[PDB]
Order: sequence, then structure tokens, then C-alpha cells
Amino acid sequence: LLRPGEVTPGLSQVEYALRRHKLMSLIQKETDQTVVVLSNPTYYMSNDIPYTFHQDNNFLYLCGFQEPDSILVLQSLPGKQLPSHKAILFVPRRDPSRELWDGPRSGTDGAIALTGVDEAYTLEEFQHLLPKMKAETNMVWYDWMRPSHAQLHSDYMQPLTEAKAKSKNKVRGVQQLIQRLRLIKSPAEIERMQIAGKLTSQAFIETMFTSKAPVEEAFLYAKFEFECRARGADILAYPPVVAGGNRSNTLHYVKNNQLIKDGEMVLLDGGCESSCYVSDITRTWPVNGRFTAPQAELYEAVLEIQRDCLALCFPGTSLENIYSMMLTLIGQKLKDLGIMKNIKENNAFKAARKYCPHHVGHYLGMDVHDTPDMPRSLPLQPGMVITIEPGIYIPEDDKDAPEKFRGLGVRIEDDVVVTQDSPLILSADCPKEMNDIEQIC
Amino acid sequence: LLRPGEVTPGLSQVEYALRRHKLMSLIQKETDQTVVVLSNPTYYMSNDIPYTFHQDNNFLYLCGFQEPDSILVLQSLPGKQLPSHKAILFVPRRDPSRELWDGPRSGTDGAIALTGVDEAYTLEEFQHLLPKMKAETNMVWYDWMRPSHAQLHSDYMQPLTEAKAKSKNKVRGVQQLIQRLRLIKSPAEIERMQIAGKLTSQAFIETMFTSKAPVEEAFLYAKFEFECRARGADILAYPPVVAGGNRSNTLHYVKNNQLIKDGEMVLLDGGCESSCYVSDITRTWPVNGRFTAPQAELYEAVLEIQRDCLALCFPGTSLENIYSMMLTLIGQKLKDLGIMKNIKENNAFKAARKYCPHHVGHYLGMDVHDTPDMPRSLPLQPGMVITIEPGIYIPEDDKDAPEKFRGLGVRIEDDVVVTQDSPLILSADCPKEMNDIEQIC
Ligand SMILES: N[C@H](Cc1ccccc1)[C@H](O)C(=O)O
Ligand SMILES: N[C@H](Cc1ccccc1)[C@H](O)C(=O)O
Ligand SMILES: [Mn+2]
Ligand SMILES: [Mn+2]
Ligand SMILES: [Mn+2]
Ligand SMILES: [Mn+2]
Repeated sequence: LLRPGEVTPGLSQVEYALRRHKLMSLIQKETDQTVVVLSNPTYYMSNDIPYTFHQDNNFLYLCGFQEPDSILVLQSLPGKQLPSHKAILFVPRRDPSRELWDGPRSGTDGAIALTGVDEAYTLEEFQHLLPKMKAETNMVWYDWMRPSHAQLHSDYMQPLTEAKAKSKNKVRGVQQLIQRLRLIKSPAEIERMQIAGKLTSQAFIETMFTSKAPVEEAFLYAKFEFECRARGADILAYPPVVAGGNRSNTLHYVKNNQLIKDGEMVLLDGGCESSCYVSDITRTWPVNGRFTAPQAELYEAVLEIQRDCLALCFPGTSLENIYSMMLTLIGQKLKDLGIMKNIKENNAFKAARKYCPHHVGHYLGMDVHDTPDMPRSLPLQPGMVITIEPGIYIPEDDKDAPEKFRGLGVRIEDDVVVTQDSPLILSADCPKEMNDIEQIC
Repeated sequence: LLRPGEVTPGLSQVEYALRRHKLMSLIQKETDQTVVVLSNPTYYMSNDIPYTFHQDNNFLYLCGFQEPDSILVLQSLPGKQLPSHKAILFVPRRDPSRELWDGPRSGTDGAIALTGVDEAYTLEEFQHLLPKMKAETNMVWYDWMRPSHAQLHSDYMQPLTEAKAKSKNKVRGVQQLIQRLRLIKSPAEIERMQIAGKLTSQAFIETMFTSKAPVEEAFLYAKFEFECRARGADILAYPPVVAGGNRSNTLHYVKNNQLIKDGEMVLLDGGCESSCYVSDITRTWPVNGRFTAPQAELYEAVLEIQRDCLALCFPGTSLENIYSMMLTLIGQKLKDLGIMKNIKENNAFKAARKYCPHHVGHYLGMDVHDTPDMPRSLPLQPGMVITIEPGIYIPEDDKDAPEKFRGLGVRIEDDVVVTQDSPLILSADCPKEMNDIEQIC
């Protein structure tokens, strides 16, 4: 739960206020200014059946408020330069006839008390801001292209956006500025990510421990998800990959419903969300507990590639540089393994991209593919968090590879915090040396 | 998992052909005729992360094909009356560069071999049907208002639909005719629903068996879902309700993230999908294994109401009649329990609706709220499947109820097949008598 002063676990009112300050500092670099960020709605599986609520992550990042159908406004102060501003929440009025179904919601006074924003009003009072926002002298920052909340957009912001679009001061997108902030984690955010990584690591360990041969993919999925949730994870962070044998070579395999035979490996990519931050981990292991000789050759190859790429996660290198290194190292291993017979086959990285068709990694945070418009060519800085997830995939019908490798796929994925010196591996507790894996099984 | 001749487990090629025959017979009762049903797409959590595929249920009902981005067409035959027709599947051409990611897909010959439709072609050949379908002499049956697949609709059927909308022969909806068929289950469908009900009943039993106090809602959720999936359930059928203590009175409680204390009950509404059909079961029990005296009084009242309503599930009665009975019986129990002090309080069922604000039940089948446009005033017929789910809910702040009942909510929900005589309770294996519950906990 929450320590005094916390809005969400580990994250204080002042930390949220400092995020808002930094956003208004970014806007100042770009008369009156207004930022509008919508919350998520409640989504429905069918007309009378709701899904569990998940907040919009940009809304959540800036104020920590975990209820639907709300609007955050940051407004410049008359006679003061940015980054001075006030933060205002607009929330639904209390409605007992709806709380019977959906549960209690915050008052305006409750929203202020929890979050520490300056002011709060009901949604119906948002209209009083719109005349001033409509003026050609008012710069409005709002993500109108793909609104987070279709009805809030339609009712409260689409007329404003269309009115300003025919003016000299059009609405400007803001989510790309929020991404710049989410790119650099605070110590408190790193601690949240560490907790998620340790919890997920334990879920992997228990799933390896109960591995047997043969075993259903659906059972390993069920066990993994049970262990995450029983350990306090709120949700899984993405649909897991639980891909056995040759299905490990299907890169977006999520159906997880086939039997894994004795002598096959499972590729299990699984992560969870805890206190608003995620993990994203992949391990490959033999379900009977013992690597075969070709499985061990291939696995150790990927582990050595991953080791070398993890050592590059220091300030100044970029994900793009690390991807270049990965493809170079994959080419070396394909030669060593006898998969690549002629060195020229990795011209333009052709062989390496054939055997690892995906990138080396991505930014990680409140989302799995965190801040996706931030370039992978950016130099890494302390506080950025990335994955490193090389793999090598040899389809069973790949007659250009040695027969002993056909039908084997391996990926090893860890989550990494860049620091001033050595990277912090959030997923360090999750075994990946072959001897450690065989000991657990 | 398929016997020879089966398209999906338990459902033969000829059973699917007979559903198509019956649909064309319904259309005959309403020159050439064409029925178009789109499949579902692959949905994405974010740009590069797919969810597990689930077929559109109307498409699935009519042909059993479990792959995305496809179109089913039923076409009248020249010079022959309905219900004679041909069934055609249009499927994506195979594409190795996409199969690397999503896995193998069926050929046209594969789709025909699996399903038993008459013909199959790739999507690029769908265009050859459109000139004849656009003709004013061609009646087209197609659900355009909320398309199952936005992109297939935009690319393949929206131009046709708009052209006919500007003609004397507009496109006619068809999903309401499919609902009329899905309303009456075949013996093979009833067997699938029985399997889903037994599996779910076992997951409840396991969750009761390890119940303890205190216990986290999230843990009971994790345990229930594990037990369903471990037994082969494909997915949960809806977000479960795992609501302890006074939260049992929040009717759409799905957050499932609070502690249930010693002396409190849990209301657990959970169901799964197995071989394309769902269950929908609610049980309420004390997490410490022993009903208190007021919990027992309230629980036995709801059980008695439910027993009486289940006994009304015979041909000729309607869901609306059973709802009327439920409200009448609730009024009797509120009086007996001392919640309702004056008999006139159930004038217009006012008190009963206060204490049970939801309906007695709904149709059940491939969907949880199955065939939702079929009237609840229809007389029940053999083969219809419904739920019966009365409850009584006493908020902790309800000062008009005796103090001993405040903060208690009870619902008991079973799934029922109407037969020529007495109903078949699909969920009969799931204990609900108080003695049976206490023995299992
Ligand atoms: N687990 C993630 C996302 C994912 C992709 C496809 C299926 C399931 C999850 C993977 O590491 C990635 O960064 O692409
Ligand atoms: N379990 C279902 C659907 C459901 C509703 C609300 C939350 C979760 C599930 C419930 O019996 C009903 O028929 O309404
Ligand atoms: Mn991953
Ligand atoms: Mn990843
Ligand atoms: Mn239910
Ligand atoms: Mn129900």
C-alpha cells in the first residue's frame, strides 16, 4: 500500500508535481498555455460486462490518479512565466445509482487529497475553461490524433480542436514531450521496476521447477501467470509467449496450446506489471531438465551474444549501436556453429537478420514498448531502461542449417538500467546459465 | 482433439453444414441471395504486440474456421430455390514473410479440407463477386453497422454496402437471424456446454478447498484462473468477480485486489470457454469455511429463491416470468429476514429491486450474454440454455436493514438447459448447499 504522502506505491505527491513541472519546462522551450491530458475510459467486453480498469499511462505518469473518465489540465498563471502553473483535475460527479455497479469514486476533495493537484472540479465545470482556451492567444497542448477517451474527446475537446484548427494557433500534440520525461527514470521508478523484475524472476524459477516432459504450453502459461499474481503482480504486462519445440521459431506465438515433448525446449517470454511498472523477460530451457548437445551449443551461443550486448549498456552507446553489434556477433556464432558456411553470407547482415529477424531491444517502463517515438539512435543516458533480447531461430524446414539444429529456437531477454557506470540488471535473479537452469529443473 | 470429420471438438462438418442450411431457410422466409459474414482480425495490445486470436462467434458458428482475416459467403444457386446454396471461404494468400511472425495459415485447399465448405479462394478473388452482388436483383445479407473486422469491411464490403444503400435494394442485417439459430442448442452443443460447466465446477471446488482467512481477492482470482487453464479451458469467459465482504455488494466489481478478512464471505463469479462454449457460475462462501448465523440466514434465503427459479426452467415459461417470480420470492424473504418491515414495501417490486438490482438470468452459449436481441419474453423451448442468478445485497451503510446483515451480499448462479421435461443443470457439480460448502472448505 501507500506510505504517507504517496499517490501510488513508491511515488510521492512531490515526485508527481516535479514531473508536471518538467513537462511545463519542456513546453516553455517550444501568452497563455494549457495542457490537456485525458484519462482512459472503462472498456467493455460486451454491452453489460466491463473489463478491469487500466489508466492511460501518460495521464497516470503526470498525476497518479487511477479512476476513469477524468481530465488533467495544466494551466499557466496570469502574469507569471512558465514553468509556473496550476494542475487541475476534472472528475465525474458522485452518482449513487452508478456506484452501486462500479463502486465508489473519488470526490473532488478526495481527488485533491490523494493526488496533491491544486484544484479539482466535476466534468461539467470543464466547459468554463473552453472560452479562454479557444482564444487565438491561448496555446493548447493536447493529443487529438488518437484520443485516449473517445467520449471525453467528442464531448469536451473535439469542438475546441476544430475551432482552433482554422486559426493561427492550432492545437499541438504533447505526448512526445511526455515520452521525453518517461525516458529517464527516477530512483523511485527504478525501485518499482526492480520489484517487478524480482517478482517475475521468482515466477520463472517456480515455472522451471515444475517443468516436466511432456508438458502442455497451456500449463506452463497457467503456472507462470499464477505465480506472478500470487506474488502481488496486478496483471501480466503482455500476452506471454509459451512456445515449445519448433514453435519457438514463430516470433509472435501467443496461442500457447500445444504439447511440448520430451527433448524439446520451451521459449517463455513473460512479464508483469506491479505498481504501474513492467518487466519483460525471456528464458529458454529444456522441459526435461537437460540440454542436448546441439541445444547447449545454440543456447551458449545466444548467452554469449547477450553477455556482450549487456556489457554495451553504458552511457553514450545507442540501441542502434547495440543492434549492429548483435548482428555482427550473430554472424560470428553462425560461422562457429556451422550454420553459415561462407563468411560473405553476412554481407549487409543478411545471414544474421535471417536467423534473428527482430531488434536487440527497446525502452521499458510503464509500458512494454516504452516511449516508442524516442529514437533508438539516441545515446543512452543514466536512468534509461532497455531490454536486451537476442535470439537465434532455426526452423525445422531450414535445409541450409545442420540437421541437428533444425527446429530449435533460443531467446534470452533481460531488463537493464543504464547507470553512470555498470548497468543494473533488473532481472538478475532469473537464472540463465545452463548449470543453474539444469539445477532448478 | 478432433475426431474424424470434426471441424471443432464435438462439432462435425455436417453439423456446420446444417447450420448454414437453416440460416438460408430463414433468409428464404424473409432473384439471387448472398450472405456475407466477416471473421475477426488479430487485435493488438500495442503496435508490435498481438493478443491471442479469438474468432468472431457468428462466423465461427457458421463454419468452424479459426483463423483471422477471412470472409464466409453463402450464395444462392442459379435456377434453384433456397435453401440450396453454396458456401465459400475467402482466406489470405499464404505469405512466408508474415508466417515467420504469426505462424502457418491454411491454404485454400486446407480451409476446404478442414471445414467442408464448397469452395475457397484467396481474398484478392473476392472482388469478382462484387459486380453481381451490387446488382439490384441481388439481395445481400451482411452486418455493416458495427463490423467485426474494420479493415476487411473498409476494403471489401464498405463500397458495396454504400452502393446498395443508394439503390432500391439495400443491404439487410443478418446477425439477428443467426441469433435465432444459436438460441436453440443441438445435442453436440449441449455436450460442449456440459464439459465447460464441469471444468468450471472443478475450478470452484479447488478454490473453495484451499480457501483460508484472511485471503487476498487477487489470490483467489489467481487460483481460480489457474485451475480453469490447467484443466484445458482456452480462456476465461469474462473478467471474474472476486468480491469479499461488503465489496460483494458492488455488482460489477472486477478489480479483485482487496483483502478478505476472517468472518467475511467471498462472492466469486467465474466462467471459462472450452471448445468454443462458455460457463457462467457464481458461488458465495465464507473464506474461513464456516457460515455465521446471519450469513447462513441470508445464504439459505437466496438458495431457496434460486431453487424455486431453477424449477421454473421448463418449456412455456419465459425469463421475464421467472424474473417476476424472483422479485416476488425476494420480497417474501426480505419480510422473513426482517429487512422488509411492511408488506406494502414490495409494491411495484420496489423493495425487491432495491435488494436485487439485476435480472434473474440471460441466454448462454458461445457468448456469456448469448443472443442478446432475443426477447426475454420468449417462451422457453427445449435446447435453450439460460442462467439463473438471483442475489440479495445489503450494503454496510444500509441503515434500514438489521445490523447483522449490513455488509453481506450473496449471489448463486447456475447454467441450465431447458429439456422436454426437467431442466439439466450444467453446473450441478459445483456445491451450493451450505453443508457441502462447509465440508469442502
Ligand atoms: N515480450 C515482448 C513483446 C511481445 C511480442 C510478441 C508477443 C508477445 C509479447 C518482446 O520482448 C518484444 O519486445 O517484442
Ligand atoms: N458473470 C456475468 C457477467 C459479468 C458482469 C459484470 C462483471 C463481470 C461479469 C454475470 O452473471 C451477468 O450475467 O451479468
Ligand atoms: Mn519479451
Ligand atoms: Mn521485449
Ligand atoms: Mn455470472
Ligand atoms: Mn450471468
